[PDB]
Amino acid sequence: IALSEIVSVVNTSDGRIEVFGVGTDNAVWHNRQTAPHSGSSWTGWISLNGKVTSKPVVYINTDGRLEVFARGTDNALWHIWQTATNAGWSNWQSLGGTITSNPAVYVNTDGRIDVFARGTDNALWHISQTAAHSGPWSSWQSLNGVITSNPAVHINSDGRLEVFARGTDNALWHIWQTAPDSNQWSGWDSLGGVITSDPVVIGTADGRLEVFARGSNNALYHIWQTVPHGGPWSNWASLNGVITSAPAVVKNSDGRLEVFARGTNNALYHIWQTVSHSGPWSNWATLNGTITSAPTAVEDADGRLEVFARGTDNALWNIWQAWSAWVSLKGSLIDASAIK
Amino acid sequence: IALSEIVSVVNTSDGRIEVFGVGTDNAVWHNRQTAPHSGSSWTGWISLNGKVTSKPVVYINTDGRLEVFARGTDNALWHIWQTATNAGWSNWQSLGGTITSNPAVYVNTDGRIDVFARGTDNALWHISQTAAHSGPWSSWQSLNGVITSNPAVHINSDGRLEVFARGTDNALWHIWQTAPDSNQWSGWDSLGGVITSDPVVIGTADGRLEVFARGSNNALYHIWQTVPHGGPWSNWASLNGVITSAPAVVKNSDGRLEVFARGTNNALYHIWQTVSHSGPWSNWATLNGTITSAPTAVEDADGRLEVFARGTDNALWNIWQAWSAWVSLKGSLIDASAIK
Ligand SMILES: C[C@@H]1O[C@H](O)[C@H](O)[C@H](O)[C@H]1O
Ligand SMILES: C[C@@H]1O[C@H](O)[C@H](O)[C@H](O)[C@H]1O
Ligand code: NA
Ligand code: NA
Ligand code: NA
Ligand code: NA
Ligand code: NA
Ligand code: NA
Ligand code: NA
Ligand code: NA
Ligand code: NA
Ligand code: NA
Ligand code: NA
Ligand code: NA
Repeated sequence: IALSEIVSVVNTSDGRIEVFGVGTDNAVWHNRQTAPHSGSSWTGWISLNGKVTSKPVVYINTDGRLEVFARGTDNALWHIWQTATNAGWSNWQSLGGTITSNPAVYVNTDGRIDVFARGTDNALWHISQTAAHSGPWSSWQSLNGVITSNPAVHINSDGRLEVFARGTDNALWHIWQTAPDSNQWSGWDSLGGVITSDPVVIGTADGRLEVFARGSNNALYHIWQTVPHGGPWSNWASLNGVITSAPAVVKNSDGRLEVFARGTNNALYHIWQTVSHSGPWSNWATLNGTITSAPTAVEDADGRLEVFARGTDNALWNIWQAWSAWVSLKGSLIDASAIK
Repeated sequence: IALSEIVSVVNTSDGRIEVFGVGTDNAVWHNRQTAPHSGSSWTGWISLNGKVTSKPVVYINTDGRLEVFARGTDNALWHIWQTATNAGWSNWQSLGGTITSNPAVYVNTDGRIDVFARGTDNALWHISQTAAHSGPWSSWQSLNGVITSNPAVHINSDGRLEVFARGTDNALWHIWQTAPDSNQWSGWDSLGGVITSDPVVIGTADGRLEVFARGSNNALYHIWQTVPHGGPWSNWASLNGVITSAPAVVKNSDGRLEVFARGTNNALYHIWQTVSHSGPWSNWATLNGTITSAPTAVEDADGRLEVFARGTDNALWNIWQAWSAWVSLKGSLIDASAIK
């Protein structure tokens, strides 16, 4: 499994980017822009405490309250949430279970968060809010299968959640809601290939799921729905390059997809759709630096891509689509990924 | 009340703009881009039938299904919906009541559509889905007050719905959910001023509501929350000009607000934030043409603003942020606004 993303990042409901990572104390720490603009100063690192043994995953509730999901030292799923939009935090609370992957988090069309994680049986399990942005949570429920990567989840343009994960054959597999807001899940389906990273999945400007992963030759590959929220899927297509981290995907303000990954020389590289969301892909270009994690990309309140990656000093570094000079957010981050 | 918008417009879940207007037969007709790109050809006008006596208002359910709300010849609220995302339509169904305004439509954080309309008592009434993107609908319920414009609704950055309407003193009044997804509504509050148009309301890139309306001198005015999802509100500020239609507001792909209105010479004019979502406003610039409605603006799948307005031939005309030459979508539209 290619070197993981080290932070979970979100553009908050007041347009300030907030980043969540794991400190050398295995606590979750966060850092937020002081202002909703490219090149803003930062609050600096503030601890949410806890003791995590996964990548922490933040998600924005449909009422704007941030909620962080992470595996605990007891291998249960834990969460912590803002008690008001962009204000103070709850205490950590256990959602129980015994999980063996990073959590994958998405919200249903009814505002109920759904959390996916590998179980001790290596099956895909999930648990969900029983009310919009609210407990109590459901029972843990199995979607079966046997998976060998962290899962990734995205909503279809018709409101059906869809989960992607590597199988025991190293192929990309996926499973989906057959109706929004439901525990009517499909059978597992193979999209084939051989992937050597977690998959990442995004929704296109024309309402199709598209999945990115590293292949056996360490090139970036992608595959997509050929119709909105539906099969058949394309063949795998190479975006070439040689990448030494998981790829991170993000949509530009104009709908153009862009992918970030570490190269052989440990520099940050990127590749993007040109002209429009239906235009031809660029060639790889370097953004220099020396990074010791996969990059994480998010669009800021100015419509500019922002990229975060750990540096050789274990600080989190930032670069944005001006591109800007590399800037340090300081801190000391560890890779707590549950699957490496 | 300044000349109304003549169409309801939405960027659908597969990135194609769809427009809804009223034909000379008082039926609702729609027209959709063939492709998710600026300057796309159009399907041409297709009837949803019905007999409406308001502006029709389309809203996208959280599962991607379009739903149109309009007053019927019996003065009840009627609706019609897609049975699948971007596919076929239901039959018209009555939601009952007796309404005296255009409907104002928004979705709660739990995916339940809320529809607001003036009653025969000139109070603000509302009715809502009792389940995410689903009937059955609630009882009609009064929020009291006495209003003299069509209502406008927007969600706060903390998930609380907020409704704006002109009062008997010609001031801008507003009322809000004190909690998301609830019938706990606040008291009416006056934002003062004297408005001679329906208000339009939008959410800023930094999570604040901002309201635009024509003033007694026919200048464009605006007022805003000074903090995310909260008071106090700013003073009214003039954006000047002399406008002969309701203003239409839209957010650029980069968060910059932009307003469209008809000028004294019946040309389309616009004014925009420069530099960023926190930058200084431009001066008014003409986009020429001769329009016989207020304009309606929406962002397309290429991140470009698209504007629609009725022409002197009663066709719907289109111009986009290339700016492009004016292009006719043909058809023959009427202003069915319930308040003129
Ligand atoms: C604006 C343009 O956008 C591309 O997607 C890429 O990030 C380029 O480096 C940038 O200059
Ligand atoms: C790109 C730029 O955006 C502005 O908001 C305005 O629409 C201008 O006319 C356009 O040229
Ligand atoms: Na990262
Ligand atoms: Na937020
Ligand atoms: Na920055
Ligand atoms: Na939620
Ligand atoms: Na759903
Ligand atoms: Na920002
Ligand atoms: Na219009
Ligand atoms: Na749609
Ligand atoms: Na167009
Ligand atoms: Na809905
Ligand atoms: Na709500
Ligand atoms: Na479009």
